[PDB]
Amino acid sequence: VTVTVNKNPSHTVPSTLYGLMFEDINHSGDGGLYAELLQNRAFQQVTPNTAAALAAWHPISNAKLAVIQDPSPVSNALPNSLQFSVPSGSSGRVGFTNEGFWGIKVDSTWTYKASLFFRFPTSSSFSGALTVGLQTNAGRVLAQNSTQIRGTTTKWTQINLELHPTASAPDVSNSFFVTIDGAAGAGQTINFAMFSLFPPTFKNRPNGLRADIAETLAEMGPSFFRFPGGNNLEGQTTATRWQWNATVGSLLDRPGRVGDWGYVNTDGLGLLEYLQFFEDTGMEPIMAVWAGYSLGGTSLAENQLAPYIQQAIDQINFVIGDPAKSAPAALRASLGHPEPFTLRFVEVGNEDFFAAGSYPYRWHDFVTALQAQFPQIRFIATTNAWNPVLSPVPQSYDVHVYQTPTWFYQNAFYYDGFQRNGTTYFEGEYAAISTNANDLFGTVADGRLAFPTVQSATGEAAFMTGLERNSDIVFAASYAPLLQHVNSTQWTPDLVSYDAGSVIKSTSFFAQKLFALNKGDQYLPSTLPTNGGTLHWSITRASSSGKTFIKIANAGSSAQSLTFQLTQFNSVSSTGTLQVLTGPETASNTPEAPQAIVPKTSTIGTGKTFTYNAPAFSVSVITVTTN
Ligand SMILES: *[C@@H]1O[C@H](CO)[C@@H](O[C@@H]2O[C@H](CO)[C@@H](O[C@@H]3O[C@H](CO[C@H]4O[C@H](CO)[C@@H](O)[C@H](O[C@H]5O[C@H](CO)[C@@H](O)[C@H](O)[C@@H]5O)[C@@H]4O)[C@@H](O)[C@H](O[C@H]4O[C@H](CO)[C@@H](O)[C@H](O)[C@@H]4O)[C@@H]3O)[C@H](O)[C@H]2NC(C)=O)[C@H](O)[C@H]1NC(C)=O
Ligand SMILES: *[C@@H]1O[C@H](CO)[C@@H](O[C@@H]2O[C@H](CO)[C@@H](O[C@@H]3O[C@H](CO)[C@@H](O)[C@H](O[C@H]4O[C@H](CO)[C@@H](O)[C@H](O)[C@@H]4O[C@H]4O[C@H](CO)[C@@H](O)[C@H](O)[C@@H]4O)[C@@H]3O)[C@H](O)[C@H]2NC(C)=O)[C@H](O)[C@H]1NC(C)=O
Ligand SMILES: *[C@@H]1O[C@H](CO)[C@@H](O[C@@H]2O[C@H](CO)[C@@H](O)[C@H](O)[C@H]2NC(C)=O)[C@H](O)[C@H]1NC(C)=O
Ligand SMILES: *[C@@H]1O[C@H](CO)[C@@H](O[C@@H]2O[C@H](CO)[C@@H](O)[C@H](O)[C@H]2NC(C)=O)[C@H](O)[C@H]1NC(C)=O
Ligand SMILES: [Cl-]
Ligand SMILES: [Cl-]
Ligand SMILES: [Cl-]
Ligand SMILES: [Cl-]
Ligand SMILES: [Cl-]
Ligand SMILES: [Cl-]
Ligand SMILES: [Cl-]
Ligand SMILES: [Cl-]
Ligand SMILES: [Cl-]
Ligand SMILES: [Cl-]
Ligand SMILES: [Cl-]
Ligand SMILES: [Cl-]
Ligand SMILES: [Cl-]
Ligand SMILES: [Cl-]
Ligand SMILES: [Cl-]
Ligand SMILES: [Cl-]
Ligand SMILES: [Cl-]
Repeated sequence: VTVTVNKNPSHTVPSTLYGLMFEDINHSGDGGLYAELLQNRAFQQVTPNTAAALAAWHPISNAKLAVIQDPSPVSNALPNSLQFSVPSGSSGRVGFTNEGFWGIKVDSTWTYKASLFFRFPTSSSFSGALTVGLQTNAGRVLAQNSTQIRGTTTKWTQINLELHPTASAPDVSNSFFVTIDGAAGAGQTINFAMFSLFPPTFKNRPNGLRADIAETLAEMGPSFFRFPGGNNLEGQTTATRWQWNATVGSLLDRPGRVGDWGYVNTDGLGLLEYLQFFEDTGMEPIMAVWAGYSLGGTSLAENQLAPYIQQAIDQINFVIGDPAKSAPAALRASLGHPEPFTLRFVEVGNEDFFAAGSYPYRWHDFVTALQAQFPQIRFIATTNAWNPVLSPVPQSYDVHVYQTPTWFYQNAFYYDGFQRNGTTYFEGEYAAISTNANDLFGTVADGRLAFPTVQSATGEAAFMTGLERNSDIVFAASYAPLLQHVNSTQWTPDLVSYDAGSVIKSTSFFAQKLFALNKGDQYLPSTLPTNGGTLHWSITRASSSGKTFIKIANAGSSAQSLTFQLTQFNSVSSTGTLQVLTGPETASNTPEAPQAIVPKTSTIGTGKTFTYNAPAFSVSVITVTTN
């Protein structure tokens, strides 16, 4: 096919076009991006005197463990303690282990920071060392540190010790431990709370993020981060919704919450940790606020909304407010960040097409109040576009689609027929999740993708060529979900997978990275692809350099050739770069073969006329200079 490129740009490509969608799913927060290594670190939101309260915790030797509702807790936000007792007639190391989130990576080049709180509920004459460390799950110590404690310590006391392993472990089958000498400790009871173990973090931020995951997200070149949900924003009930103010300040004041994916969230990854990550990566937020609906189906009545509207104003003031003018803005300053953060976009709710009966008054009342406080923010509606009719008129809508790979190439012209009437569209969640059109959300046996495939990535890439062509009205787009712990999964496929030790970049990750890193600010019109065909392309140009990015998705089973005609331009470079992602249709990156499918980069001859043979199931980028 001959593709003639117009030397005259039609529109500017928004700076925000490609970004990330985040919620705590598949242990993407706790156990994922948040660097904390201990699971169930503070017994948040568990029922005392149950086995489930002791999740991830195990005795060493004859230790007796129970999670209790502490008559004197370390904080009212953390009402549960671990009650540790050593039987009389004991000797040798006695204590407990934390198995982590299906392991702990022990690396000799890393310094770890361990901490815990303890007290003796009854004053005793105990005198001896409290040792913390890292061991193999077989029981051999890889790193340790200790401090002297006394049984007269009846007040809650924090212990802070560093750990230096000298060996890396051979695998991630390792545990954190806390022990005393069982002879010195025989008959003793100690209450413990609020445990923590951190590795070195991204940009050395206190309470920060896991470095290999954070660097992988930065490598994609994203322009925005949508957070904190997603379903995980909404709660099962009004009482279980995400609340900003429960995620800020001391870890002793963060109660945690049961999220929407079966596990407790510590809220250790809270609002200030998010905002610091954006500052550290150059991403801007698309921040959601809770809008009066929860996933059990309850809408708050219109006359019940006012306190929830004020809580959304407080959340925004924390991000952008003048510290002299509000308590939340003064709180951000008191936490070490008096400058406001960037915030241009706020999403009102999540998937309110499920609650469209009440969204018109929830939208009206939230946006009337929030727009008056923050005239400079763009508020994004979450119902289906224009049905129901909202007031005030939304400037933007969030559109989600999960479909087959074939649907994505067949619908690359989704936005071409939309009116240009001042509304912008956010593709806030998309993915090709299954080859089964009639059971998309089923099992792997019935066509669900365990991991993205070359087929799914090339379909998504065809759909993305249409997002770019229509970027006069499409301002932003994010694959979802972003992250997956391979040992605790509620949804597949996901963009980036990991275990306690390593990260797997999917085919879909490489497609997102190829699109986001090779994006100009000028859209160059070209010959239109066939509407419903397998072969798609989009051309953009960097106004300052004349770098010209030709993106080509062949989502079909046969090779196709393209003849590019750039004879309108004054000058085209004699050479260009080629970046290709291709492989067998059903090939995936997996924990067993994590680099099965990776892009190949080369340099090719180009000029005003050149030909490219797009392999079956491929995503290609050709970069030339034009003026
Ligand atoms: C920008 O341009 C867009 C596109 O033209 C405008 O979008 C239109 O907005 C109006 C409201 O402002 C919508 O009108 C409502 O229409 C429904 C009937 O919907 C059905 O019929 C439509 C043809 O009329 C059709 O477009 C619809 O298709 C959509 O939904 C289906 C699935 O549901 C989907 O398959 C399609 O792809 C579309 O997504 C649908 O089949 C009608 O019931 C409404 O009447 C109620 O509300 C009005 C106004 O308050 C009231 O007077 C009535 O009494 C009643 O209460 C209402 O007319 C129209 O559907 C939108 N069109 C599309 C394509 O979405 C948009 O308004 C423009 N914005 C600006 C800023 O100008
Ligand atoms: C995050 O912030 C949200 C707000 O955006 C917080 O949620 C709000 O929590 C407050 C405090 O719980 C709650 O306000 C109370 O509503 C209660 C239940 O309907 C009222 O009973 C209560 O009035 C009493 O307490 C006030 C002081 O808190 C007194 O000033 C008042 O006179 C009342 O006093 C009686 O009751 C108390 C016992 O509480 C007693 O000491 C007195 O002697 C007297 O008997 C409050 O007004 C809000 O309704 C909640 N708002 C929302 C939107 O949910 C949330 O808790 C924060 N989370 C964290 C972790 O900090
Ligand atoms: C045990 O932990 C202590 C407390 O973290 C470590 O002591 C710190 O070591 C660092 C690096 O030398 C110093 O900057 C801190 O000032 C020390 N703090 C205190 C309070 O002493 C000690 O290095 C650790 N020991 C081992 C063997 O790992
Ligand atoms: C976490 O998941 C990983 C990846 O699936 C598991 O490691 C695999 O385990 C199976 C079953 O033993 C083996 O056949 C594979 O060789 C393992 N793969 C890799 C890449 O190591 C791991 O066992 C899981 N961990 C826990 C604690 O369940
Ligand atoms: Cl032709
Ligand atoms: Cl022209
Ligand atoms: Cl120009
Ligand atoms: Cl039980
Ligand atoms: Cl368990
Ligand atoms: Cl043992
Ligand atoms: Cl015993
Ligand atoms: Cl006993
Ligand atoms: Cl030691
Ligand atoms: Cl020391
Ligand atoms: Cl509460
Ligand atoms: Cl205020
Ligand atoms: Cl398919
Ligand atoms: Cl399943
Ligand atoms: Cl075909
Ligand atoms: Cl072929
Ligand atoms: Cl020439």
